[PDB]
Amino acid sequence: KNIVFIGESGSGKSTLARALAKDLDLVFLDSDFLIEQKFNQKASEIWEQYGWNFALEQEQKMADFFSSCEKACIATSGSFVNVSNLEKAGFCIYLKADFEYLKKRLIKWKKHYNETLSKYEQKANFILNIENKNIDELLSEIKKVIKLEHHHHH
Amino acid sequence: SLAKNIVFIGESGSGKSTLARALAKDLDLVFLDSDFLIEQKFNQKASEIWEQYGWNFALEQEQKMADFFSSCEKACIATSGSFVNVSNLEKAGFCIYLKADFEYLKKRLFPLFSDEIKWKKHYNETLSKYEQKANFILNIENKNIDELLSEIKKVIKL
Ligand SMILES: [Cl-]
Repeated sequence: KNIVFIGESGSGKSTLARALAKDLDLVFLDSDFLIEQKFNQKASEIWEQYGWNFALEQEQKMADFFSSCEKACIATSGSFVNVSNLEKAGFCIYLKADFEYLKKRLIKWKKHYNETLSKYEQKANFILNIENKNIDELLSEIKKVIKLEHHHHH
Repeated sequence: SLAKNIVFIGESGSGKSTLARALAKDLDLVFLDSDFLIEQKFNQKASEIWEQYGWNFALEQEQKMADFFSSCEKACIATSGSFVNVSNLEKAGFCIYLKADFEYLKKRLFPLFSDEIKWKKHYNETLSKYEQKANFILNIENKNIDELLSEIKKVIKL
C-alpha cells in the first residue's frame, strides 16, 4: 500500500509525489534525498567515490526498503527501473514522456532510455502521459485512478 | 531477532540525528530522520506546521510517522521529541534511548523562570517513558561519536 512514481529524469517524480503525499496525507519519500541524507553527500559524489556497483547496491537497498513500508508516496530514482522486482514497491505510476520532452526539463542517456522504455510500461499499474499537462491536471488524473483502485472495493 | 529497525529516542539535543545517520552508514541501513521527513512533505519547518494546523493534527502527523516506522524494515531512525507520546512506539524496532540530564541538554542548545520549571517538569516526566520503552539505554554525556558508535555496535551484536 504505497503509491510509487517511476519514470526517467525530467519526468517530475519528486514534485508530483510530494504534492500527492500532502493531499492524500501520506509519508513522502524521495529516493535521492534519502541517499543524500545518509551519506551527507550529493548522489553524483557518491557514485564517483564508491563506484557504480556500490551505487547500484544502494539503489537496490532503497527498492527493498520501499517494498517493506506502507502508506508512503514515493519518488523513485533513475536507477529504480533496473533493480530486482521493482513492481513490489506498491501501486506504480509511470510518468511517461519522450526523450526530447524530458531532456528539456532536466549519448549514453539515449541508450538507457531506449532499452528501458519497455520495463517501465511492464511495471506500471498506470501509465500517465505527462506531456503538456500542468500539476493540477496530473494530480486530478492520479487522484481519479487511486479512487478507482480503492473503489474495487475496499 | 525480528526487530526490523534501530530506533533512536530521546530529547532534542541528545544527538539522535547525528548518531542515526552515522550508524546507518556504518551498518549499511536506510537513514530516516522524522523532522526531515515531515519538513520535506509540507515544505515547511516542523514548527510552522504546529501553527498552521491543529496541535492535534501535528500529533496525528507524529502518529502517522510512528505507524510508518513500525511498518518498514532495515532502517536507522532518528525520532522526534514528540515520538515518546505516540502509541505502540515499541513496534518501531530496537529502541536506543540517548540519555542526558537536563543541565547537559541545556548546554547543547523558555526565557522565563516559570517556563523553565515547566520544561524541567516535562523533561522529568518523559524520562520514565524513555527508560520504559528502551531496549538499550545509552548515556551520551561527554562522549564523542566514535565512542557512542562503538557502544551501540557491541549491543547490536549481543
Ligand atoms: Cl537531535
